This record gives sequence, structure tokens and C-alpha cells, in this order.
Amino acid sequence: TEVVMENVTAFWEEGGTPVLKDINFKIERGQLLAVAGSTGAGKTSLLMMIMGELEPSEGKIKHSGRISFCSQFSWIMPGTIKENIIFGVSYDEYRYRSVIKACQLEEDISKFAEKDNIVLGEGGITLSGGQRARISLARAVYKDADLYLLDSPFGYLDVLTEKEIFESCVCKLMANKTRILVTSKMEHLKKADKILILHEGSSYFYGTFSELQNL
Ligand SMILES: O=c1ccn([C@@H]2O[C@H](COP(=O)(O)OP(=O)(O)OP(=O)(O)O)[C@@H](O)[C@H]2O)c(=O)[nH]1
Ligand SMILES: [Mg+2]
Repeated sequence: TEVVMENVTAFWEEGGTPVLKDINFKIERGQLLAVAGSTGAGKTSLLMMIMGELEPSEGKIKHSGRISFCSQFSWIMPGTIKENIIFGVSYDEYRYRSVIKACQLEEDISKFAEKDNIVLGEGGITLSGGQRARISLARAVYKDADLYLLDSPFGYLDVLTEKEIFESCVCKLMANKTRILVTSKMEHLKKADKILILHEGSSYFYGTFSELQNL
């Protein structure tokens, strides 16, 4: 197994109300877990626990190896679009090209005279919300890691573009990788190996899309 939570309860503030309550799941190596639930349900907090920023007050957690995290808040640092995606990782042309293709960024980049050397975050280009989101996703996917934590990475994208990038990037390009995707969309839950729906910190549902269909 690659990631396990067993009877996990946790608090952001001692004496407070629990942000996660008796959470249980298991992800095998290479599987996809979809994490869903309304605002404040605890989805980002669950990712923070995997990254060691929140410790459990009850229960056990298993995870090993390097993590790549994509925040639900897209961000850019001053530098080229290539520098933002590589972000200090060693460069490889094939790997880089495959990521920008999977994130539909080749279309955006081809329109600039400077191509991948277009400068972001320095007052020149003003990126759209969807461009910043796809760049942030590409940055997280380019990093080599054992576990990918993709926190609602499809911000500002229309539903067809989100569907296409879910398929090209999360399902195809990342097919061999252990993935946790915070998402609410039906196709993503249907394609996931497991689904965890959180509600006010509790497990609203844990299982497969097919199991939920049969209910
Ligand atoms: O650092 C933190 C983070 C979160 N919290 C508190 O943990 C609770 C869950 O906060 P989350 O940030 O985990 O919820 P979420 O990801 O499911 O919500 P969305 O992004 O979809 O909007 C929230 O009630 C928050 O106030 C803290 O107290 N401190
Ligand atoms: Mg969140």
C-alpha cells in the first residue's frame, strides 16, 4: 500500500472542533483517490496531514517518499513559463513537452514570439485564471515524485477543458503514479479507483463510484 489513513481524527486548534473525524482510506501504488466535499469539509486539511503539516490526534497514517503538491490557489513566480514549470528541477525536453501538451499549454505558448521564454510575474504578461491554473498544475506534474496531491487544480477552466486535461494529464500522462485529486466532478469520481467524500470533517462516503451507484 502506498497511502493509508486509519481512524484518523485531527484538530487545527487544541480544544477546537475536529477538522477530520474518523477518516479511513487506502490507496495502492499507482491508484487514483478522488476527494470530494463542500467548502470547509477538510479536503485540503487531509492533504496537509499527508504532507506533515497537521498531526493526527487519533489514528494511524502511512505514506512514504517524495510528494508533489498542487495548491488550489494557483501561483506564479517571476521568470519564464519554462522556469515556472521546471521550478528548479532538472530539465528534460521530452518530459517538459509532454507535460505542457497534457496541460494544453502548447497552444498558449505557441502564440508568443518568445515561446517558452515568455516572462511571467514581472509586470509584462497578465495571465488568465485558467492559464495560471494550468501552469501550476504543470509545475506539480513535472516534478518527479512518489505521490501527487492535486488540490482542486482545474480552477477557472470550462467543463470541457477540465474534462480533457483530467483525461490527458491525470489519467494518461500520470497513469503509473499514485494520485490524490481533490475534485467534485462526476467523471473524476467515476474514473477514480476510490472515492472519499468528506462532510464537516466526517466520511460521508468511502468506496467506489460503482458501489455508490448500487445504493
Ligand atoms: O490552517 C488551517 C486550515 C484550515 N482550518 C480550518 O479547517 C476547516 C477545513 O478547512 P479546509 O481548508 O481543509 O477545507 P476544504 O479544503 O475542504 O475547503 P475548500 O478548499 O473546498 O473551500 C476549516 O473550517 C478551516 O477553518 C484551520 O483552522 N486552519
Ligand atoms: Mg481546500
